[PDB]
Amino acid sequence: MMNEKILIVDDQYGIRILLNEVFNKEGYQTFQAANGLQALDIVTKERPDLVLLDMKIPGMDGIEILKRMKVIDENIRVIIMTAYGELDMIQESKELGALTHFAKPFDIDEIRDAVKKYLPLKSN
Repeated sequence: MMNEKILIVDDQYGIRILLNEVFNKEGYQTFQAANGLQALDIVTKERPDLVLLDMKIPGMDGIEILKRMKVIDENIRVIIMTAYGELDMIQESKELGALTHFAKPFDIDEIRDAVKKYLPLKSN
């Protein structure tokens, strides 16, 4: 057994696995969602130590989801992902108490730093 979990929501395009195989390589329990609520439940279900969700979402942007999510509790930790075009939102996410903000073009290696910086990860 291990000690690490992570959740992925939207932005799924073969990247979720990339980081998956990473956390999975350790035996960590990771899950995926296709919305906020679904992530809210899957959040506690897998009670991960980190969650990755992308704002850009079909049918009710995450602007609110991520909002209500954090507004719900200040202990919720989730990462946002979107091109550096809606800095406006990305900004708020900061004052919202978000972990950070990544741009479409992102590297896992980089995410391994924040994760390895926030969580007891072991990335090269």
